[PDB]
Amino acid sequence: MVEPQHNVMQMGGDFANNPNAQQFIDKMVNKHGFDRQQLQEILSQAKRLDSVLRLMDNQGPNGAWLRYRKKFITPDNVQNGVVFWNQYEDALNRAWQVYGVPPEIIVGIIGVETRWGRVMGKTRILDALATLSFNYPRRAEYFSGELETFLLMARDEQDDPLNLKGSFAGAMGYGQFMPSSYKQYAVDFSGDGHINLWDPVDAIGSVANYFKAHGWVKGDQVAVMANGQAPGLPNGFKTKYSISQLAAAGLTPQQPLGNHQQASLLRLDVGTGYQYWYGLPNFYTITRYNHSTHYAMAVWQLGQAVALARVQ
Ligand SMILES: [Ca+2]
Repeated sequence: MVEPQHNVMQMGGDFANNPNAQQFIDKMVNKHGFDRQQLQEILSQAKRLDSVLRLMDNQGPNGAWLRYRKKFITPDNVQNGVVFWNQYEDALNRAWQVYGVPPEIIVGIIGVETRWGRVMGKTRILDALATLSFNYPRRAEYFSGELETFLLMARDEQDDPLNLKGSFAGAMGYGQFMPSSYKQYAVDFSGDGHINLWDPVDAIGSVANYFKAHGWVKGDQVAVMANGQAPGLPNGFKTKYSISQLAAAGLTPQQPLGNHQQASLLRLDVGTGYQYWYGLPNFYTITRYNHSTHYAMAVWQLGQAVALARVQ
């Protein structure tokens, strides 16, 4: 009946003779009460994906912004965004009330991430995380922490760890949450007692919670386009200047900046020239999801495009 298999100490598969896999198993048994044999059976089936390693290694004016933008803001995406918004309007309104994060932001995030569930990833999370944890020295510690959290998540939500699929980095569901984000920010917004990253209602609430946790200020402006050019100043979502310094550089805000006394200097390559913007705190909050000016600007404008298409 019961087979302890204490004598079965060596696993097969792609990670069969991997010291890192061995230490990881020891950590899981010692720290979380995992059964060594059960974990070896799971990891023996895990695959080392060289494509995952290659991708992790892989990461004017000529119209840069324009090319990036058109990958996301298209008639098909805006129309599908409208459908998702209307279909999950209650969840979106509830997220606005509970977290102060507006529907266009959540709709924009889920649209840029997975096109509202159409592209959620085809890689087994276990394969990606074991590959990155056991055969990638550069970020081995970070991904080992993710694999740990993933296996704990699977155990708790009662999922077979080998059934879940996602990105080459192990990101999951509608919002493409990493295991650590599931742990720190995912909420059971649907109220069934389970946190499911593949349930659009849960994902909606989880994205909203993530935003509020990262400082989203309800009702505050995201960014305001500037009149003028500021070629002498370094730009990017990480920059920071007082409104006074930006004015001295030849900029004026197209909309009143309220009480904001500083801002980041954003610059978009619109082909014919450069379009400068005053980046406000909420814009930076969007970059917390993906450290990129283009990313955050596309999330915001896609959400705006859907909001408008809904009014029609
Ligand atoms: Ca749920």
